[PDB]
Amino acid sequence: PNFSGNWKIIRSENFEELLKVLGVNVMLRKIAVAAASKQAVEIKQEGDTFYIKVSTTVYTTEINFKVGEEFEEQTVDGRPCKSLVKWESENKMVCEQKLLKGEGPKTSWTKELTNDGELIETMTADDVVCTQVFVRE
Ligand SMILES: *C/C=C(C)/C=C/C=C(C)/C=C/C1=C(C)CCCC1(C)C
Repeated sequence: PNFSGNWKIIRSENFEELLKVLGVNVMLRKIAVAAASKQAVEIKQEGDTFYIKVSTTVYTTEINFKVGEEFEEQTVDGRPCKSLVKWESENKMVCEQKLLKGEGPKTSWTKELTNDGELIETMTADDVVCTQVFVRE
């Protein structure tokens, strides 16, 4: 597949429940939910190497990885982690994260290209899954 593109969010579900698992207090969860509704994802894919820029109104982050090679990033709530991305099918990748220090909930994310041209990203903390849907600009 080709994940490359400038993606804009059209749907964001269960994001508050995810942040609750992660210990975020109520008012910051609501503010974070409003932020998530302005999420944009810019992807440059070259083979199995990915350059991804995730951004809101006031913040932007870069995630660069090669499939199958360990790398460092942060959980959704900012804790540093070790990450490894594997394919699960032609069009979907899965990333498992392990905290660098301390412990916390089990976190992971997935990214998938649908046949309808949608990008579906999920983020998981233990039992709770946030699902986010994007379309190309
Ligand atoms: C392949 C796509 C990935 C790994 C995207 C992950 C998305 C995030 C880490 C999103 C984070 C946030 C917002 C969209 C808004 C509020 C602040 C965050 C960190 C919860």
